[PDB]
Amino acid sequence: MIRAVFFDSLGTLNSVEGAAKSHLKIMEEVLGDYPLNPKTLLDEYEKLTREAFSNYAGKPYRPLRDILEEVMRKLAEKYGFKYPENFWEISLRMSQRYGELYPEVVEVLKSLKGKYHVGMITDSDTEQAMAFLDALGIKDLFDSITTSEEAGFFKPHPRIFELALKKAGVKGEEAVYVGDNPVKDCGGSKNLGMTSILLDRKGEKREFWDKCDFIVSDLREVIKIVDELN
Ligand SMILES: [Ca+2]
Repeated sequence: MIRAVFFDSLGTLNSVEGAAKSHLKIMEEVLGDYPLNPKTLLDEYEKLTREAFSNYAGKPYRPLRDILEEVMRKLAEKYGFKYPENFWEISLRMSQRYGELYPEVVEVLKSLKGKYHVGMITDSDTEQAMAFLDALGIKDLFDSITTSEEAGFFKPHPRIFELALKKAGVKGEEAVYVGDNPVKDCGGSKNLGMTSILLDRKGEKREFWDKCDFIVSDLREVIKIVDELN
């Protein structure tokens, strides 16, 4: 039977509008009066980080802090503004203020607690994952929190999923993983025998729906799927 439900963090529990608002505010404080459009800086930042996240997929862990600092250091020299030494601190403060849970997150996490093991599996650094959970107020709704820093590898490396299963004491066959990246999340969890659920809220990933066991537009559907399986 399904005895554990694991969730991805960024893009699965926090709202896209809140993330965009937060990140724009980040670049606004990094720039200040500098004659650079903060929206343009953000777009270029997201460009470079998307390439970096792709290059490290499934590979040994490197601190995300270093990866993101590296990107911002390149951007500061390209455009001529002063590198923000407190970029990590600015990013946390803006995410804490403007970050936002999807409306159903607490309901779903509440409904699953007690009945199942509720865990998180994220590529973020451990201190970053805890700040994410603390800022949004959902830290105590998880029985386990597993990060790439602990496992030593980024998704979809099987080690990060294996560690989360070990923490829960359940077999991959007894676990579900919910995420929004078809290859990193659904593909990775499948290698451990886990049941994969893709979260496609805006229906933008039809091309990848064959890679996943289930596709949902709302986390409240996860409850139906687990019951349907047991
Ligand atoms: Ca994600």
